[PDB]
Amino acid sequence: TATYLKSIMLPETGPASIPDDITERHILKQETSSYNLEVSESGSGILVCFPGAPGSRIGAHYRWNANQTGLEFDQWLETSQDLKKAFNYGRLISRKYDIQSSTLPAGLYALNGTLNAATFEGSLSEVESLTYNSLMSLTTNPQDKVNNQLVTKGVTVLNLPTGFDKPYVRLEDETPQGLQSMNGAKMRCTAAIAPRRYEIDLPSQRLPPVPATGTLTTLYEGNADIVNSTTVTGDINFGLARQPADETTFHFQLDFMGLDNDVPVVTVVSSALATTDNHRGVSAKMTQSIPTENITKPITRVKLSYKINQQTAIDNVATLGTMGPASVSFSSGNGNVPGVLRPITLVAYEKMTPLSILTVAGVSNYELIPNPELLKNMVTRYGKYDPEGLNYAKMILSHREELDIRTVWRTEEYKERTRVFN
Amino acid sequence: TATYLKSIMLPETGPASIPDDITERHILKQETSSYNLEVSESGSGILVCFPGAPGSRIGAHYRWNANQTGLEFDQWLETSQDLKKAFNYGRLISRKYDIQSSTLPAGLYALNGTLNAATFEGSLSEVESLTYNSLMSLTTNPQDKVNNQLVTKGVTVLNLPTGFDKPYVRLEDETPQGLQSMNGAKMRCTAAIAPRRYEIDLPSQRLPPVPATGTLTTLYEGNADIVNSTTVTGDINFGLARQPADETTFHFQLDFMGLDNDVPVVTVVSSALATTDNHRGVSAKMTQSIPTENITKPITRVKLSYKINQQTAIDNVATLGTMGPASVSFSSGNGNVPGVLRPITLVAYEKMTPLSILTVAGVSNYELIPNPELLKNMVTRYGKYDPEGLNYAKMILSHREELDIRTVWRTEEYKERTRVFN
Amino acid sequence: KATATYLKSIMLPETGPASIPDDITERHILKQETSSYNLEVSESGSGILVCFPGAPGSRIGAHYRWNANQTGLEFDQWLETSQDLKKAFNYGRLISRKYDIQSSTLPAGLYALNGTLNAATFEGSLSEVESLTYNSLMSLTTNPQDKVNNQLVTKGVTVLNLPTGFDKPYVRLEDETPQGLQSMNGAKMRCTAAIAPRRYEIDLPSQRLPPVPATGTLTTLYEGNADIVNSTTVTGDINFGLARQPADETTFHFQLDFMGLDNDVPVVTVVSSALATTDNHRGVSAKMTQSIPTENITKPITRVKLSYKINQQTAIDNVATLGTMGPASVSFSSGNGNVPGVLRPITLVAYEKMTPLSILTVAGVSNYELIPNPELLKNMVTRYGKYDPEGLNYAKMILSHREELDIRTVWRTEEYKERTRVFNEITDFS
Amino acid sequence: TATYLKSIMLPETGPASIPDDITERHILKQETSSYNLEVSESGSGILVCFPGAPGSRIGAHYRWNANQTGLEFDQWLETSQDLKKAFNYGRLISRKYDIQSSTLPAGLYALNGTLNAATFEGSLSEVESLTYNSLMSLTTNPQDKVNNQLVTKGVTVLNLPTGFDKPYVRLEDETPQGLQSMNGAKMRCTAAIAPRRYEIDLPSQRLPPVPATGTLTTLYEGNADIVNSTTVTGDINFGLARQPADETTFHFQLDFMGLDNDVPVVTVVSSALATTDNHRGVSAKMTQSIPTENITKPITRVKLSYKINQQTAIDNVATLGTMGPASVSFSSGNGNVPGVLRPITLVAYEKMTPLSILTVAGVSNYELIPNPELLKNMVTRYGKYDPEGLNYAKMILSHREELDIRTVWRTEEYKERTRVFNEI
Repeated sequence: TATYLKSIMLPETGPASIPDDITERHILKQETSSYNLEVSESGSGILVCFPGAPGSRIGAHYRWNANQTGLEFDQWLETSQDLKKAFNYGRLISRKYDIQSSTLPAGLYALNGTLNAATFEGSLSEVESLTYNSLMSLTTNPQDKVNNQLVTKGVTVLNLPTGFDKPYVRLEDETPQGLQSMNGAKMRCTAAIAPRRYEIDLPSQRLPPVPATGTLTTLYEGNADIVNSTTVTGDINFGLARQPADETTFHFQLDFMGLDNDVPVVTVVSSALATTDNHRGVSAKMTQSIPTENITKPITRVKLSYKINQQTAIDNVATLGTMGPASVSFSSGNGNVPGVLRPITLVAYEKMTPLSILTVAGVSNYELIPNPELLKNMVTRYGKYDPEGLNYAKMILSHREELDIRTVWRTEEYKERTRVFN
Repeated sequence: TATYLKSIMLPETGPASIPDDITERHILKQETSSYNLEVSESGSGILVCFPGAPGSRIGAHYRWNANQTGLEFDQWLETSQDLKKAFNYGRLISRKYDIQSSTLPAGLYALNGTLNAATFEGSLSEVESLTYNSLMSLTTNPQDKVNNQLVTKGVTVLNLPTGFDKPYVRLEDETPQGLQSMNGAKMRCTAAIAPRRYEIDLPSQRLPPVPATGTLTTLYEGNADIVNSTTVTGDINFGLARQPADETTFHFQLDFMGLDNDVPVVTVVSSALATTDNHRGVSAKMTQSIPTENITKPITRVKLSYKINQQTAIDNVATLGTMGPASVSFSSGNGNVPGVLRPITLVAYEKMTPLSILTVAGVSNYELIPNPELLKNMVTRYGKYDPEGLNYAKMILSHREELDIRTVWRTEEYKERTRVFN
Repeated sequence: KATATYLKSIMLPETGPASIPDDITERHILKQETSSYNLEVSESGSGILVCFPGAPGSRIGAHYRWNANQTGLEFDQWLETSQDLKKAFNYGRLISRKYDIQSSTLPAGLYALNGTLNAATFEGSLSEVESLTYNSLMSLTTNPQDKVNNQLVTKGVTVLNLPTGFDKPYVRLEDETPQGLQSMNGAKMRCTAAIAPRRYEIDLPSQRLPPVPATGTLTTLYEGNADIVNSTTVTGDINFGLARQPADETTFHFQLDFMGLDNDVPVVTVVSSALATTDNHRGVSAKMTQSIPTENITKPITRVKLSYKINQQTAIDNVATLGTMGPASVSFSSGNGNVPGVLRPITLVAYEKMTPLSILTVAGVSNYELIPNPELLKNMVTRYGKYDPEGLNYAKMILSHREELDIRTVWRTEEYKERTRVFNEITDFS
Repeated sequence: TATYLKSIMLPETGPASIPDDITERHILKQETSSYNLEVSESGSGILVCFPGAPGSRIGAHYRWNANQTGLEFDQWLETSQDLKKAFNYGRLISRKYDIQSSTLPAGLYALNGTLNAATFEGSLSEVESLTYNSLMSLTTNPQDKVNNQLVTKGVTVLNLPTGFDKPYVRLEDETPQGLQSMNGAKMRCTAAIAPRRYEIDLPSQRLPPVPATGTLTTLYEGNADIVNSTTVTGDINFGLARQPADETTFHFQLDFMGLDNDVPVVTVVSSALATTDNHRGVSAKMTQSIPTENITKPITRVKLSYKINQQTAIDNVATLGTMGPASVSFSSGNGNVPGVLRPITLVAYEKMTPLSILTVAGVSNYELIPNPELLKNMVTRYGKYDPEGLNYAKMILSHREELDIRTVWRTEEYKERTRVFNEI
């Protein structure tokens, strides 16, 4: 008994079936991650942990440039194997990170570098400043924060479950295909189980005047965050004042960006054509679908903008909404599943010794469902019937202030404070 | 212990956390709502209650016209605070309404009025007639109806949970927008979790003829309820019979109306064009996205139309369904979340004294999740760990008939039968 | 008690004044000034009473009434004292205040009248209220001692004033100064209130000005919420550089009109002009050096709208980016608005659905310690306080224990009337 | 009782409400800072502290260039949370910094660095020489200095109050704005309570001749310090000696700088067309308003310059004061509030190995008044009513010298010498 709470508290002692009502025929599997990140020239950076995200991507790694004016995206933090090549559905029992430098000092003093870590029950886009200083100002729970820990003593980022009846989620696997496919066109059973919808929702005023032809004047830019395949559904209707002398195109842009620099991860264009016939209602439909492989890095910003090609019609005010709401939306995968996009843990290091080694070390315990190619050889069973295992975890989570269990640790307060679940 | 049932029966005794499986870090907040409703000169009107809606709108009010020929929308019933300005996610614990008049104007001797209240497991597009005598047939459950109740004694509308593992729902809040937006564009993380889709499915026969140019003849009209943002998908495709002599437009309409009058709440237009080339493959696509702020009143009817702009094209039958099924879909928000749009509680008052006042006092109990601005200055924790208490609140929901645990009460029998729950 | 004389003036402001026993010790004059209003309820049967509890002065509140169809409000009148203080005095603090709002129609039969009354104390400035609505003002505070909802309009509500701070300064009262016989006809200098101002800055960004639709059509630049209640000075400038030198002389009006919270006709507007010419087309500064007397502030100001317009039909494509000759902003500082009590905190009393043509009575009372003007300074003796050492210290523990003692800024007038007798009103016989 | 002096003495033990006369409903909130400053190649620098500033900017950091001829602004130091976004008014209760190195870079096996510190009472622009060993000659109070302290042991800076009835200060936050705002404009409720005003007072003699057209001659250069929103008022009025053959503009600058390097932090402009009619009464109005996001780094200098745009106008002497005193004033925020702009505490470091880390750890305590959105959900209340409260705190400040209560400590002395104050 109580072999599921022990797997939450100690995620490296192996997986265990979530003893809840969503009982399927699954596979218990533990997957690890091992990185040796080379500290950049400014010795500073931030690594975003998604501790409850069921999948292969468990984190991202950004690093400050020399002047610490901006960040650069180093790489994702995946697991050992890409789970979608042998599994179609998956959950997450447990996860644990060990962010800790591996540079043993010879002398009696430590090398220079510290760690701030905060569990922010929001999303990456909702953070206003990503900086080692302004991380304590993301929560107020004393169990979600750790400040000024030596980088050679390390922080353990536990994952405390956010809900207990989470659904098995598609892993973006690939379907069989024929031999007459194009060359590299594939098809995926992507994630769509509880989407996260956004909507730019422009008002019914005139379009801003563009300074020149083909200059891409901005219409809106906000903070929406995206991790996997999205569908863009909307339209941008507008009526011109006077019928155009020539015919104008009205290019619309909608590019997506990251939190580090203004080079668009994905851009998605729609076009119109203002003609003498339809000069009173023109519509540019956004019906584009964005696969999950074009998202090379996390997305935290969108920007909608437009440009016109005709030299004239630069004074053709073109009021919006002449055929309806004039709104553009997009929906994304499993954004609104507890664990994806929310919550997140931020671990930031400052002034680590230039060209030294930070070693992240992750452990995940999944509940997976093999793909048909693997059912031939893998036996799939049910949960092991723990009747009390979830009440015990609910009791542990409800008293996390007296017992001082926490999402983020000091790795030595952790290594010492959890040997009672053995 | 047994403190979650107390918050169901006595929504005024404050909120208690749901002991179900979804365990988050939340905020227990109570909201009140108090309205003094002017009664029209007819005296009749009708209230709509959404006793399970987790949002910030808890009902609507319609007032019959001078001779009960039609209704008119009065206003939305909502809570005191606008939850979507300080919170992101939320789910409802319990709610309670209290109706009465019990007061009359300066010099008057006659106080007359009666109440019919019945809980309906439909969605208010399902109701056929909202008249005072009608809505006693909306259910055949004994403990869901109250008829011929004196307006001075009033009805208390309770809320019984239709399910327990409800998900937290995005409250349609604005996202942090950068500069360079145009003037008033704004993006909201709308609701997507468990939507409600309506397929139109026009049959692939001849398009009915227009009597004249630009007169908007009907293609379909029906009942479908929408309260939050929605996205419209599909396309009407059709091939002309011979060939267009000159270019025609085929302007499609798709208006949305409420139950009171026939002025559309919001209209989404899509305009095709039949040229000589595509004269057998004309297609009018629907991609519009309706923000949840264009829904001013409860939408209950949908009507699709079309019209042409050329005289020569009254003939040229223009058969549907050449390129595909020629259908039109639209999905909305949390339509299929149990609590939104289901169930409804109708409360009909009948011939109150003209120019008298009806009193609606509601108290909701939510479990909210703050927004990043509020996370820094507010502690968010887990539930109180009632191990039982869900079973204790589910035994009552099953023995409700031998316990007479009602959804609609007479205020005087409620105010004394529920004192057993401390 | 020998002590508890100052506290007795806060809890029972009807029983006359009592000098504030703080460190601001001047030779002053104790005065009690009363307010009385019988308000004619309008056909909407609804309205709002914006109280100003800690406001030292004559104006102690405002009365707004909803229009017929309950869409927007209308400004009835200022709620002030019976006699004008600034005629006889020069300086003043406020010791305590109390408002009593009540329906004086009082039905004859067995059923009460249809009128209900909401009241909440908001630690804001009447521009920080997103919406004034009978339902909307029950979530303005979580403090249970600042909220009363669903009070029957005949039983009434009491709005007690609790001091926020104790070393408040003596503020000038906008008395007008002596003048020679050569003034034109209506000029008058006033010693206006300027001690601890509240400042706003509109802060335009340094980029292209929005395009104007036509000539003289007043394009909007900014509109937000900034409450002003007395005299103010506008200080700023707007500068811009034209794309290319103009074909003619463009004027570029700027409007900056202040607006109340009820209708969009400006309470006061003030215009500046910058004539862009051939030579100085690269920098065109519109100086904003304005001073609005409190005599122009007719009703409470809650919103602002900065707008502009050009007069040449040409030059309508001269994009005119801002910020050339510096930050390109405009500012206006108003009176003594950061003095605690002025503009914050305020109390809102909403009456909803009363009988039209019924009567709503309002009976204020305000104890001041004032300083006479020279005219009656030759007849009144001004002296120091009463020397109660523990007077302030006794009131400090009352405010700190106001939860367990249940000391409220908003009452039901039957729990106020019955719960304020421990503060002596009982005449212990000799 | 005695629970407020404990907060002044040991700020790390949490905030406590001030027992003074300013009694308003408020929120007690403790905010931390954490900084790892990078020592440059000169191994030197200076770390300014604003121990009593109720805002969010609690200090700047400077470095000395290679040959120590001048400084360079590195960065502001500031609380983790941006207070203005969730609060309108605030008062500071306590604030303690903490400075050390205690660690070493890659290829180093010996650490070295010494550390001067002194509690000034001017305003960061009244100091004349700001070198490592000159800031010892800025005070004579033994309780306000520490000399040649090893950087590995550390200097603690403590905030002893200067006054007790400080008002709640506006935190410069946003106001609600409706639609129709142009693109990115924004109105803020800035600080104005107790301003600080300078005036440049030019004499009514002739303007100094300009060398060439458009060459920016200098009229005044001096030391004034600004940290927030500033209004400029005044005018320069002059009369040309004779008829101007061609109209001149007379560009007047008045730009502001920091102490690091003479690049303008904020520059302003005013022009005065001298035409043939008003050549007896030309005047250049100055009516600008400088918001607080333009003050990117501390300002400690102003320069008022001018220039002409015509060739013939280099003669025609243009004497000042023809229509009045001809001065240019500017009043800034709430400079004269005790705690803002004074007292300053400077901590200088030198002889440190380049690329080593200088750790700063601040912890502040505030009384804050939540903004309307946060006000709807959090409850505000009054002080905790300690009647004596201040007399105990006021007693220690008077017995400062015999009890040795310092603003600038050395850490090992601070850690143990102040354990006395652990009692509730």
